[PDB]
Amino acid sequence: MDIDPYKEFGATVELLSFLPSDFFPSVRDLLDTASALYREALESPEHCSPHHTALRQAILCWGELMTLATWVGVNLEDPASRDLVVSYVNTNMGLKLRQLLWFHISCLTFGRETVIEYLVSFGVWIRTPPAYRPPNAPILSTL
Amino acid sequence: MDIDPYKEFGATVELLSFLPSDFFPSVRDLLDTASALYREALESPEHCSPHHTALRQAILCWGELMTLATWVGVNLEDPASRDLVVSYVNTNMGLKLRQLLWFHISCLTFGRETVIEYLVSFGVWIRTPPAYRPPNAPILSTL
Amino acid sequence: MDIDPYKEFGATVELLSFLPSDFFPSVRDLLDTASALYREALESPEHCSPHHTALRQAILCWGELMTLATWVGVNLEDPASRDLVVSYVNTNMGLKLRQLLWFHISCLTFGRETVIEYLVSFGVWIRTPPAYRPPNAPILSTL
Amino acid sequence: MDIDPYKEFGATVELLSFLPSDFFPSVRDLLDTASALYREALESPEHCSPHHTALRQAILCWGELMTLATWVGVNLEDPASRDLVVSYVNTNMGLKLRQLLWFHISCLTFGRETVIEYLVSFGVWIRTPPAYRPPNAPILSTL
Ligand SMILES: COCCOCCOCCOc1ccc(C(C)(C)CC(C)(C)C)cc1
Ligand SMILES: COCCOCCOCCOc1ccc(C(C)(C)CC(C)(C)C)cc1
Ligand SMILES: COCCOCCOCCOc1ccc(C(C)(C)CC(C)(C)C)cc1
Ligand SMILES: COCCOCCOCCOc1ccc(C(C)(C)CC(C)(C)C)cc1
Repeated sequence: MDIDPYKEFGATVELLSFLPSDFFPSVRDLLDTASALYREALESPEHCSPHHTALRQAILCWGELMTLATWVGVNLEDPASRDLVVSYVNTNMGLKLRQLLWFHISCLTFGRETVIEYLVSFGVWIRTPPAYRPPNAPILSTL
Repeated sequence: MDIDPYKEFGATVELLSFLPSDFFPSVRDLLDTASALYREALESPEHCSPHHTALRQAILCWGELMTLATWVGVNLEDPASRDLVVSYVNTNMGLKLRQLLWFHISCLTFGRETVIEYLVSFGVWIRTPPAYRPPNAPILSTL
Repeated sequence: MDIDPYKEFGATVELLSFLPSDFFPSVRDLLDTASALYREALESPEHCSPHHTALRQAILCWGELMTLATWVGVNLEDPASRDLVVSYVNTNMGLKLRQLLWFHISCLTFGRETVIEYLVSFGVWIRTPPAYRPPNAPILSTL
Repeated sequence: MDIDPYKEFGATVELLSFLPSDFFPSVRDLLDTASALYREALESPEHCSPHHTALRQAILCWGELMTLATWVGVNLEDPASRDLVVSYVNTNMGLKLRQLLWFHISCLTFGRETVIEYLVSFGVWIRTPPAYRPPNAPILSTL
């Protein structure tokens, strides 16, 4: 259907494309963060939060994609096709996955308000000229 | 990580293994069932339930896999590899997807109690050898 | 008819006469800013604000100008004339559109008072010669 | 942004498509009307009405387009391209413009109710076959 993975949380794809795709960390970094910070809660038998629910489902989908890529590397013979499939996965699906993981982890960590203000401000910043914007890029911090 | 997509709700992959893989409907059937019963709630900007939160993500994963299948059929010149990939997707990932869709649509339509009692009773029925197995299997119903 | 697009809002062309050309983001940047912050309201059936009204009208004007530029590229056979017209559009009309979009977005974001005080101070700064002004311009930011 | 310039006022492009293109008066006539009736209010420093705001923006866009046409006739030497650009501007853009100006002037002058009723009634008239189409086409009047 026409489902937006962020609108039940108060965001939208138009608001997360408002940031560059070269901004979002790697899938490995984000999954390591998720583990480190919320493993006991994602492996828990509790609806701890919708963020946790969505994050579980996304981690499962990524695991199945990795299984697919390994199965490809094993079975498929044409290296061209194999590399092409694996690259498509890791690039397009990786970008989507890490936008979503960033959103969820960062909301869990800072706040929906904080994260949305950050999106707005960082987009406006990277769109503003340097001479008239602050010189240092915005960054989220618990400290 | 080791995430079970059901223990958040009160089930396990071992409890749903009571049902064989030849049991679950097709993805078309289940997505149509969802579009019939819960479309407006899935397209809604509300955490109506964890079942919705999870079913949305599952539907998005499936949409991305279908997009992948089309992109493959287009951008791959080895029909053998193309067919292999599409078949793997639609078979393995479809089986998992429809396990999950079945669980969610059922616990949304009937409830945890009914669904788990159904799984137990169907395990009884299907572990029972056929000489003593009634024909009237357990069939979820509001009637 | 001797109309000023800001007099209705409490400003003047002579007040924004000082902001340079290098101060305003690109048209794409500003239109994306709008689409991300106020799309649900601009596409709304409500007079949410005079800023919204003006901003809708400006967006439509720019759309018709882009349509013109495309029609030119398609229906003119003198590359010189085509390039000259498209350049004029994107440069002069783009500058005016940037000025206006900036004013409206900035007011909606910060406030009429804040924006007008920023304009006063920025004029004070840009009228001073560099030998006597601070080197870093004033800054309007949410951060 | 998919914006409808009449949706914030209570109309649509499908409701105004009832009226043909050869129905709307000339830009000269409509701007003369606007002057005569609302010059002091359009030149005013007040959000007198959303119609006034929109009308100001439209007049400004038309002025910039006329400036473009003049700049063209001056700089551009290729008569073919010059005439093509000028005629495109006038015909098509002025069609859009006189739609908009008609709507706003008419609403300001008569009423939202009167204008929407006029649109539906002119639809009735123009859909009626000629054998039963009265020659006294509908017309807006305060008498
Ligand atoms: C191939 O079938 C074997 C049986 O699978 C059951 C055991 O695995 C548990 C199911 O786990 C998942 C994992 C991922 C998914 C999602 C929602 C991510 C969808 C999918 C399969 C499209 C990737 C669903 C169920
Ligand atoms: C190539 O990247 C383009 C950027 O598109 C991002 C916006 O598109 C919306 C899609 O949103 C998502 C995000 C994540 C996902 C999940 C979590 C289901 C995982 C994925 C990408 C592995 C299928 C699906 C859709
Ligand atoms: C060529 O005309 C075909 C008619 O198509 C109808 C389209 O829907 C109506 C859109 O109405 C307008 C009216 C004015 C305008 C602006 C304000 C941009 C003015 C213009 C035409 C001077 C650029 C834009 C759209
Ligand atoms: C060439 O740029 C110079 C800077 O502008 C100096 C005058 O500024 C006044 C702004 O005037 C306008 C006029 C029209 C417009 C509209 C909204 C009609 C848009 C446009 C420029 C696309 C025609 C915007 C601003």
